Amino acid sequence: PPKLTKQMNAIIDTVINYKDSSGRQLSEVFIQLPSRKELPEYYELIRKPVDFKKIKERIRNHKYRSLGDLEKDVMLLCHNAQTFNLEGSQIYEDSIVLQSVFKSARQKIA
Ligand SMILES: O=c1nc2n(c3cccc(Cl)c13)-c1ccc(C3CCNCC3)cc1C21CCCCC1
Ligand SMILES: [Zn+2]
Repeated sequence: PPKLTKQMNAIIDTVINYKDSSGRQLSEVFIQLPSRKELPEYYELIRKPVDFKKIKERIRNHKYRSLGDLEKDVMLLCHNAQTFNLEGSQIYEDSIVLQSVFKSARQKIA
């Protein structure tokens, strides 16, 4: 894979595999979007749904032209998670943590 592809894969893998001190993987509920039939209220509130599988697909198929493009989609995922999930809830807070994990990973790798 090209250099930029390896960098994005390492950045997103750091975010995906991030665990809290108890070993809980924060990204697990964000890997795959709920189906429209299982959670229609998700699609009523979220205009541009995205999950970590979609982000990995966009890295794999070279859809991000820069690290900034990758960041925009990770920030969109976190923004969608904060929009849908209750403020103060574990999922809402986990998406704030993952924004910071992404930013530190982007700086560490590139
Ligand atoms: O904002 C999100 N929000 C969550 N999910 C997301 C998936 C991908 C990206 C994002 Cl950013 C989210 C998501 C997915 C599946 C379920 C379930 C998995 C079990 N069977 C039914 C669908 C749930 C969820 C929640 C919403 C409901 C509360 C838990 C987290
Ligand atoms: Zn390729």
